[PDB]
Amino acid sequence: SHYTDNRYKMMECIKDAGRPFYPHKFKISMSLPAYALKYGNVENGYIDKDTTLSLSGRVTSIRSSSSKLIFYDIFCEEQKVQIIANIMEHDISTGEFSVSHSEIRRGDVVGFTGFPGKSKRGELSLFSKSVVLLSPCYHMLPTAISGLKDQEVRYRQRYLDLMLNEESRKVFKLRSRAIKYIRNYFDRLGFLEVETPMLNMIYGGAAARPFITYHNELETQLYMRIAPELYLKQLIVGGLDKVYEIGKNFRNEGIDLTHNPEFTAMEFYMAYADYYDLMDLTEELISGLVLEIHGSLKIPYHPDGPEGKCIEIDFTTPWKRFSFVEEIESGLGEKLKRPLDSQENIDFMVEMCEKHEIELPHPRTAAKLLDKLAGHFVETKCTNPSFIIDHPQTMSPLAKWHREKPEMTERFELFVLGKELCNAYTELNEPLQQRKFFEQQADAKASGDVEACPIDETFCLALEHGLPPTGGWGLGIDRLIMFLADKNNIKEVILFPAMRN
Amino acid sequence: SHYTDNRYKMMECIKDAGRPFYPHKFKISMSLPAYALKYGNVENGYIDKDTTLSLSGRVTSIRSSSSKLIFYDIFCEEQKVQIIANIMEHDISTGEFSVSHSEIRRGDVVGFTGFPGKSKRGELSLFSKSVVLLSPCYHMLPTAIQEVRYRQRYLDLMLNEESRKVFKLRSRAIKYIRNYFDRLGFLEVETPMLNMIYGGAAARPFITYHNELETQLYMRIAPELYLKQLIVGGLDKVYEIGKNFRNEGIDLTHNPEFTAMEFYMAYADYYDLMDLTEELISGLVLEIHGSLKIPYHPDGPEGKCIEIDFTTPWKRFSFVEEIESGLGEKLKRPLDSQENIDFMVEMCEKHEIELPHPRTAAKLLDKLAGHFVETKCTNPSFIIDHPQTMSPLAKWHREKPEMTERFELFVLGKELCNAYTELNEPLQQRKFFEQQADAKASGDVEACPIDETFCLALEHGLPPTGGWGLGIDRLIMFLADKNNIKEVILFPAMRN
Ligand SMILES: O=C(NCC1(O)CCC(F)(F)CC1)c1cc(=O)c2cc(F)ccc2o1
Ligand SMILES: O=C(NCC1(O)CCC(F)(F)CC1)c1cc(=O)c2cc(F)ccc2o1
Ligand SMILES: N[C@@H](CCCC[NH3+])C(=O)O
Ligand SMILES: N[C@@H](CCCC[NH3+])C(=O)O
Repeated sequence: SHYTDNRYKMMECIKDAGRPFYPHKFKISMSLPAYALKYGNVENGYIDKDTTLSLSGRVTSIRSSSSKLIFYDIFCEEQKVQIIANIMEHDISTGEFSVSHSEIRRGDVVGFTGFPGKSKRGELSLFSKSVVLLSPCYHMLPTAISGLKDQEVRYRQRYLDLMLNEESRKVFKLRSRAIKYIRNYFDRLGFLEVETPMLNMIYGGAAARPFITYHNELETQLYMRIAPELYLKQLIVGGLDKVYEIGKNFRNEGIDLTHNPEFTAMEFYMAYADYYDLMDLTEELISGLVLEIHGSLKIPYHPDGPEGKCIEIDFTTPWKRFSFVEEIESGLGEKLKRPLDSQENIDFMVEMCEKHEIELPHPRTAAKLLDKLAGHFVETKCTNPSFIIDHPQTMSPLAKWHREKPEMTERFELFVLGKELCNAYTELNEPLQQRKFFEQQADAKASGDVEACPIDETFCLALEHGLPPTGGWGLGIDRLIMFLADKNNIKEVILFPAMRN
Repeated sequence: SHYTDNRYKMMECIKDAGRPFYPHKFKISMSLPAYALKYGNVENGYIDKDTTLSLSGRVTSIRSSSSKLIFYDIFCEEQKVQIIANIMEHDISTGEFSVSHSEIRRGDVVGFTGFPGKSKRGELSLFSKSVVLLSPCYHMLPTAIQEVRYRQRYLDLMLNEESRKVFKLRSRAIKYIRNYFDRLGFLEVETPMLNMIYGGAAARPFITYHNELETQLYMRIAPELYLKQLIVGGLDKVYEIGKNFRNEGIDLTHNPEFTAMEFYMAYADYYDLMDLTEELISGLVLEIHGSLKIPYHPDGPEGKCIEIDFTTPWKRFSFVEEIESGLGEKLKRPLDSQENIDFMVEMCEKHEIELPHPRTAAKLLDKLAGHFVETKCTNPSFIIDHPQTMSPLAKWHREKPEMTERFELFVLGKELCNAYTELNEPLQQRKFFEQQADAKASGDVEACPIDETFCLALEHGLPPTGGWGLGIDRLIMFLADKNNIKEVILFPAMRN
């Protein structure tokens, strides 16, 4: 790339020649979309010589047809406009025609002034009098993502993706639309949006390993939040009744097609709801959003590339329920031992994992073993949206005991195409039990479970002030957008995803 | 505490007796606000014995008037409702009347079922048949209620309507702000809070580590360098509202995480951004207050009240000229010369201004502005045209040598906004980044390392662009009339 070097030299040339060098302000008359709305339907060959307008965008094409005529395409805000620059119309106060145009390259951000209309062949055009180089491009660009060095370039240099690929631009617009729809749903129910800390003295609220940091003046270690749950529940103690939060969680684990170290989640807590109420809301909210985007409840998905097969995901309600333990037992052809957290059941579940070639967790806690078994036997049955329900207490330290089922909790997870989208429960509000499950979590952490959380006394003290019967819920926004926008890699739906070295 | 131990014992006794112990679901008939709207203007003494309703809230008052009659107030969703519990209405299949009510204490979350109406004295009431303890309070509550309010925010919310108001106002303000930019065609985005290289402001970062990637990371101090990459990418009008993390001081206007809004607008300059700032903020003030002139208590609610006037046009102060007016003498040129650095140290010594460390031209300029210029900004006031040497991402001023197209907005001497015509020329940008890396190497912990990924993005052509940041928490402080940032953040950082 002599190209980059030579462009730096061209620019120092222009600068030293007293020619326009990175002008501070270019005043457009209207956006390119506005220009196409206003003039896109004029007759072929129409020109309005009584109207002078200024436009700007990035140059996608330059073709000099003759010594007297240059055609540009400029692109901005999803619209292309042709610029026809005829030597006879050039404003010599800006420089000589050939000098002015010799400064421009494909990729440059440029301004033009001229008369509006359409060429004889029917192309929406600006018949220019002047051209201004606003911000040059110092690299030779490809014309499509196909011409990049790797397809990793799309994620390491997202601005290239965005310049070249309409599909990538549509994803981020759909993401905003979906989030707006969600905020509207809850705002109409009378919820209050809140923000709770992302720096925590004690991390909690999920099965996740945290990022650790330190505040120098406070002389204290802090964790990045894994989830907002413990703070949100304190707002229900506080009487706020209906709260939600949409923001980042930080989880220090692996990166793959469905995991980024920071990701966006929504949580809500609703006083007087139970998990049955929450299943119903989940179904209403998500089917409404699918409808809003797709116009029916049966939507396409390409689980391999858009070069692979298309399947259909059916969101018609109500959705299938699978009971966690029973579905495991059906996959095994035999019962788990009771109690589920006894050493007898631990041993059995290790034996089952070996028998079914399921990779063992570390450490081999009852909860982690159950999770591996569910992963293999239950989550794999979840093609259409399906609730896995009634998780064991031993894996659910903040979920309230099941009103009917010994050793289980009033919990669900939503899975779509084998991927977890939501997690929700009737909230545990009984402090003695809450403390005991926190102690069991602390014991698991001490034994090497990097996903187990420490005891949070601040939270136990809050429960002692009385948490009303409450239902809470979380949704992974990024994974939702993967299904709505038909993407199979979370890197498609996050602007600047985490990338290896 | 005996009260807490005893309450645990009571709850075990209840459990062992087979009486209601943390019921899973209580189905209300309607909310307390709906109940008050439906029945609140009935005739005194009215009762409808044909309608049975279930209501719930937190008990704020218990008055056992007689052996036969107990009065409660419950509170839920900002509405109080009286419950009148008469032994002659009690459903004995829930327990004997004295047993059922003996389980209840001030602070408990409870449900009642009964008949709707109004007492003779004209109190909106439920005439109850039953009571269900849903979630007991194990602590004796104060009747009304700073350290506890921030460490146990649920107590503040439970007892103090003024705290609930602040958080509702916060949400309303941020909705207003979203609406403003959405109507202009902006796209809301999210950029990384975990950064290989921190940048986009002058701040000490938080440091962390990603174990699988085996890499140290920084928490973002600002989203700016990623957001500008989106303008290179063609997204034209982007905003982000989210947390920044700065490993610095904690005081009345600083919390280690805070909410900032940034936006980037292709084709704008800083003049456009001042006009937008005026329009946005004066319009929000008017929406909330009904006037452009609003109260503020700078020393808290025990002190004096002043008036902040948001009427436009807002005052502009030029950075260097206002320092020079304060000094009664000119700074030396160039502003980043050792001569000027040494002169600014003399001026700090003379005017009793605490010296920065290290004694860089930028830090000394900042100290002088803080003393002479920020202190003149009562009403919203733009400090404009900051020197380049303190503004490494701001584009050179089109007229004024050594300066940039930058502003800060100050209100009551506190920074609310920072904005500029963006530097889009990569040779100068690299030079200024080198100067920052040199500053860091000499001891400036607020200087950022060079980010080659950003320099490469600038080489692809950043359109002329204007960018801007607003401190949301400090805005709420003004709009809500609080002089401590801990009042506008639900769970502010507290000393250990
Ligand atoms: O969306 C995700 N999961 C679904 C939830 O568990 C998310 C939280 C909840 F919203 F509260 C309930 C549903 C998800 C996305 C990630 O990129 C990710 C990265 C990790 F390092 C660890 C877990 C991750 O999980
Ligand atoms: O609102 C604040 N400052 C105003 C701004 O600089 C904020 C960023 C901007 F919005 F982009 C432009 C305006 C503010 C609030 C804090 O709690 C805080 C804490 C610290 F540790 C360090 C700086 C802090 O700054
Ligand atoms: N904190 C949960 C989501 C809410 C669960 C119900 N309280 C998670 O991160 O999975
Ligand atoms: N990143 C700046 C605000 C935006 C300035 C204009 N690009 C700050 O943290 O102060």
